[PDB]
Amino acid sequence: GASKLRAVLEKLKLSRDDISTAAGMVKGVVDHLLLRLKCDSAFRGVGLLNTYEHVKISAPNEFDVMFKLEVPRIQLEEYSNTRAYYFVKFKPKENPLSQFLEGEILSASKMLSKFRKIIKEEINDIKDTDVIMKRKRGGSPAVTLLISEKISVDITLALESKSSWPASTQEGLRIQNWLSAKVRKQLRLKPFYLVPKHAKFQEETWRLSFSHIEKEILNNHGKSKTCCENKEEKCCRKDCLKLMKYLLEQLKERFKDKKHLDKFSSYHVKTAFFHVCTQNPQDSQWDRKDLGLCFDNCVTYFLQCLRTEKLENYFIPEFNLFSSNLIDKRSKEFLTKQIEYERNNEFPVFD
Ligand SMILES: Cn1ccc(-c2ccc(Cl)c(CNc3nc4[nH]c(Cc5ccccc5)cc(=O)n4n3)c2)n1
Ligand SMILES: [Zn+2]
Repeated sequence: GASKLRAVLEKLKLSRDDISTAAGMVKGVVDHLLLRLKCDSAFRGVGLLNTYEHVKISAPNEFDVMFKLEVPRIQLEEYSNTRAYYFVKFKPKENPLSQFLEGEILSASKMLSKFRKIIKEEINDIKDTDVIMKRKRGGSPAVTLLISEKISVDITLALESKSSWPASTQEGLRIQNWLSAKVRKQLRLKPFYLVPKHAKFQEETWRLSFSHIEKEILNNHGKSKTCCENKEEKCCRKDCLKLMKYLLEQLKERFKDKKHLDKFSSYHVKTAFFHVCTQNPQDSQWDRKDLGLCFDNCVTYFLQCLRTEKLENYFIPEFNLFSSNLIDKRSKEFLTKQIEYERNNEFPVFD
């Protein structure tokens, strides 16, 4: 019941709070890479996007960092009505990414090749730690590093644009009735990001990225400004999200051997959870004592998304993350049956 859910959260918390040098070993290797990257004229603006960055909770030795780089005077062209994938053009100063142009369009291929080369140069330059660099599965993540053992670090490269968000976001981020119109504008004044990624041959498109929004909302998540600052206003929003990510991660681990769940990842969970926040904007709909009901309502909504094959991207509402062409009926049905079994049995995977 809600009692088991609380126990799971307690153990997830105790794993987080424990003394770990892995952060230190990773920060040591990352600060090395950021400096050597800064010596190359093409990557002088590079910096960490966010100064606990883990894709997984069940694998804590696995880190995820993102190197932002501003590209000002930026021009974008929507690719094939995908609403999310774009060509990156420029606008008479010397563009420091000149070596990376293939026509007017900036090449992700070229730019990642110099990215990896510099990082590959610096990994063999470190004598303190034995760091192994893996090879190009995709491009996002750009580089995977194995520090000592058990420590793996996925470094993604991302352009930054400090201009208005593209017009396909106009109806997105629908937090007005929950966090307010004022906050929605504040957020839309923040930069946006682009990371390399193909749609489905190989065009040179970039996918919009909003990696920096979630932490802004998670750490100020109530309709009330004092939500979760006193005993009278403890809510369970953050606990519901943790549980949903942990449920998905434990199922992916359980069924890692077959491919059924490989198409799902925690941003599907986050998308669905924040849609539930939009549907339920009042802090009183997330009272701590209703953890069991609130979480069950998150599960149920995510399942409805699976069965109906509709999960609208939080930022670009016309982009359906669960459409037929992205995830086949069979995978969604398999995830549906796993989660429904779990719920019918008070989640044995949480143990
Ligand atoms: C990593 N991946 C793989 C595929 C995509 C992707 C596909 C299509 C579009 Cl249309 C986009 C659009 N861009 C985009 N959408 C999100 N959604 C969240 C999750 C979230 C929701 C609500 C509040 C906070 C966070 C995280 C994130 O970083 N993004 N980035 C992203 N991304
Ligand atoms: Zn709260």
